[PDB]
Amino acid sequence: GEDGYIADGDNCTYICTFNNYCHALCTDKKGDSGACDWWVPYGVVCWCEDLPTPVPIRGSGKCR
Repeated sequence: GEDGYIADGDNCTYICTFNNYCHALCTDKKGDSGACDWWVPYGVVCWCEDLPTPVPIRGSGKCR
């Protein structure tokens, strides 16, 4: 559905190093695929492709 940096119910991204890890994380959440983005405004975090709406993605503001 939507592409973006997968996050938890508290507007927080997932830290990573290898693409394999994020792909698993993204796919487990029903995404098409995932990769680890090393240079993001939040650090090294997981990016997902075609992630459904039931699953949140980083939005504007703080992570609490």
